[PDB]
Order: sequence, then C-alpha cells, then structure tokens
Amino acid sequence: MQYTPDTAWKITGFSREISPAYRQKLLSLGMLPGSSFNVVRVAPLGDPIHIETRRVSLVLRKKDLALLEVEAVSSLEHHHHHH
Repeated sequence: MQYTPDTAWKITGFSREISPAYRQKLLSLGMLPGSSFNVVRVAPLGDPIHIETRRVSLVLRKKDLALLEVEAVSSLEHHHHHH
C-alpha cells in the first residue's frame, strides 16, 4: 500500500542515482522542488506510477519514485486573510 490513488507527497529533490534525463528535466524547468503533488492513480497490474501536479502531469516507474526524495505531508496548516 506504498502507492495510493490519493496521496500528498512532498517534493524534496531528486536522488544522486537519478538518471541524467530526468535530472535535466528539472534543470530545464524553473519549477524546482519546494511543493507537494497528488497521485492521479496507481495501477497494481504492473504499470508505472502516474502522478499529476497543478503544474503539469508526469508518470514515473516505481523505482524512479523510490529514488526521488519525497515526504508525506500531515502538517495541515491554514492562514486567515482577514479577521
């Protein structure tokens, strides 16, 4: 139950073992870590991990997810604009 259809994963950064292709993609986009993303769905049949982010959609293999540094979020904090 490591991967679920609804999970808020925090993005900390890519691992060293990470491939040059994926790593380069981070360099190409100025949207580097520092936020969280939700999983669109998880295929137990044996398909890669499909994830969606308000920024863009992307799919990575299970191994790729393990390599990427991620952390679960449960802080649950909100600020009031006024009053």
